[PDB]
Amino acid sequence: REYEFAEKILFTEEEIRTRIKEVAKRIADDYKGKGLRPYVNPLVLISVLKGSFMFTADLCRALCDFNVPVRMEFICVSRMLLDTRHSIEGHHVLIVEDIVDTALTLNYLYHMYFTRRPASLKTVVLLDKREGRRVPFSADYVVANIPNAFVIGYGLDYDDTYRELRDIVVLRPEVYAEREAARQ
Amino acid sequence: PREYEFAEKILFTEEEIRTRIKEVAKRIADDYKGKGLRPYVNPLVLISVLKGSFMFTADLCRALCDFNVPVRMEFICVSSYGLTSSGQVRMLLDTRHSIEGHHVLIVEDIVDTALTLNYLYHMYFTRRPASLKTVVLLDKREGRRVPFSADYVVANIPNAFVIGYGLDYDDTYRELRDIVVLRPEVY
Ligand SMILES: O=c1[nH]cnc2c1ncn2[C@@H]1O[C@H](COP(=O)(O)O)[C@@H](O)[C@H]1O
Ligand SMILES: O=c1[nH]cnc2c1ncn2[C@@H]1O[C@H](COP(=O)(O)O)[C@@H](O)[C@H]1O
Repeated sequence: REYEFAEKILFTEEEIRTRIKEVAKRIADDYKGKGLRPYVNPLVLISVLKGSFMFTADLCRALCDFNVPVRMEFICVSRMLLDTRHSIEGHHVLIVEDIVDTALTLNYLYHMYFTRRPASLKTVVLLDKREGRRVPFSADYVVANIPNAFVIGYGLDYDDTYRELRDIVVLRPEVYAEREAARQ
Repeated sequence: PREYEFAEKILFTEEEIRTRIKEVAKRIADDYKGKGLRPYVNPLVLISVLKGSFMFTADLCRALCDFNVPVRMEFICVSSYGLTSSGQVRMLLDTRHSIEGHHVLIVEDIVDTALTLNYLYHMYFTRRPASLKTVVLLDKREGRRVPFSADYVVANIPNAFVIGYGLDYDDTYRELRDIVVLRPEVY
């Protein structure tokens, strides 16, 4: 599809759907010998709002396909604004994130929950800007790698806009300037 | 169709839901053709009522994009209080922005007894939004405890305990692709 504010398309929703199916395939095998079951010992997807909402709805669906018992958790940051509802102490957790850049965020999340003692703590990210860490972090599961660029859609946003896009696209440079200043 | 041993009968498949959401999304598109909805300035604000609307929402918002409907996505989390019969729930997460002078759309998984949905509505009505409406995937008309009509309805249903595509039984089965009826031999 083509857009007005996109400098170029990155990941079409078809390619995306494909990369997700695949990763959930890897996830599925990796916890095979883990005695995961509904109710008692399911895979706890701790998803981070609001940028992984799309990723999480599609990926959790990728996992039912591989018959993977899962628990949905939603937490928010901006600061901790919404924490987990139920405990992850003695559970396998999957911190679902949208994109790792500086990693300053996921590192914080990881340890916090790491000090929460789950049976194991792993991370899936939809998009990963490997070339920009301000600090070391390695996602366990990665759908796609992207260069240091501002991308929107598939849940991803600029000022809480362009999230509902079906595709991952690049925000035209002369569009964020064009608004960032109208802002700041 | 897929198998669901824990399910006695599938109600709706992903594709049926798809067809119904898309349909609903165009209807939302004509109804707002004239309110000059625009990004940043005056989008369609989607108030997703966690945890159940998460799947509906991800899908809903895309169909709407297809119809060029600029949507602002908001997510709210709530918790029962008991203590309550008015529909009173505790706010764990509120919207990032105000809805004042805004075209707002509450997004529920299922309207049933409607106490919560009716309660949030009243909550948000008092925040002076440009307009306030609701879309619900599922609706169990009879089951009211309070009079409540939704502005959009993906599909109607009888009083079954349903599950899937967001909807849960004791935090279970929401990850499912289709909406199915939890079989009696499981409660
Ligand atoms: O290109 C981007 N598009 C959308 N959000 C981004 C982008 N880069 C960073 N972010 C947001 O920045 C948050 C923190 O990134 P990090 O802490 O540097 O890994 C992410 O969860 C994203 O929501
Ligand atoms: O048929 C159902 N299956 C699963 N959960 C349901 C069903 N009906 C209501 N719920 C849950 O209970 C909430 C209450 O809806 P209410 O009865 O209209 O207030 C819903 O949002 C769901 O989380």
